[PDB]
Amino acid sequence: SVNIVDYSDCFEGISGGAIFCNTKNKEYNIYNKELIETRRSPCSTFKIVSTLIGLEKGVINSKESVMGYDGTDYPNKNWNKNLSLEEAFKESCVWYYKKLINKVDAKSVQNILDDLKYGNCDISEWEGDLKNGKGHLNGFWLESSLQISPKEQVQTMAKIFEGDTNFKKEHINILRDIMAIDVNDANINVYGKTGTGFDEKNKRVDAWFVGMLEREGDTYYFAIKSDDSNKEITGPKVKEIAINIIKKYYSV
Ligand SMILES: *C(=O)[C@@H](NC(=O)/C(=N/OC)c1csc(N)n1)[C@@H]1N=C(C(=O)O)C(=C)CS1
Repeated sequence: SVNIVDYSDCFEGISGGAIFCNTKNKEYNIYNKELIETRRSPCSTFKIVSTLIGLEKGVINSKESVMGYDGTDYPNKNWNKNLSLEEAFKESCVWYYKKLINKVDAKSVQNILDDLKYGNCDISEWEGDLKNGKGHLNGFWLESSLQISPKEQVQTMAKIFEGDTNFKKEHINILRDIMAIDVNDANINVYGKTGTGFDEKNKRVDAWFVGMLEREGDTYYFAIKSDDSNKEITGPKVKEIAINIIKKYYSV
């Protein structure tokens, strides 16, 4: 049952949409359908999938795993160290995940995205959007060739976390561990990942919060996405919108 809902009150005037889906039943809750079906760059929400890829290929092994920091200077102080998978994920550290993915052959990534039905599965622009001048701080998942809709994000999440892929449960559980977020509410478990990008073509943000909600035996897989024209609208902002929706509409 697809129910069209209105979560405009939690968006505080920001343009976007949301999709929550419970697979135990078939409750699909959709705010702004056109947007929910529209493919965009996943941005850093792809770090959910790239983490599983690195674990599956044995590039990394646990939430402590390191990628061999070489001392390069970065403006974010937390990038300037041999950080663990948990920290790189939570800091959304780009050099860590770029080095990780560049240890995997492209055909393995193609096959994994295909299996996950990950949007357009287009990794043709492997090095990413080089015209932004950022060089090696780029990749196919950052405002580049790969694109996925909020609906497909939710479907991918459900496939992964319901056990419907060949990824090892041990690796799934590492992801659950590092995806958990503190929502000041112990009656629900919230997991997710932000993403932030700007579509220079359309002059709109791609701001994401994608994840899952556990609330008394029921699990909801969700994706919240803004396409606002205001450049101040980021992943973290959209995560706050997501948390407001969860507290207002997915409590009990
Ligand atoms: C993933 O989406 C990352 N975003 C970027 O690569 C950006 N790089 O440019 C500085 C970016 C930041 S603002 C903008 N228009 N582009 C990392 N993920 C976000 C996130 O998690 O939402 C961050 C919090 C840090 S950057």
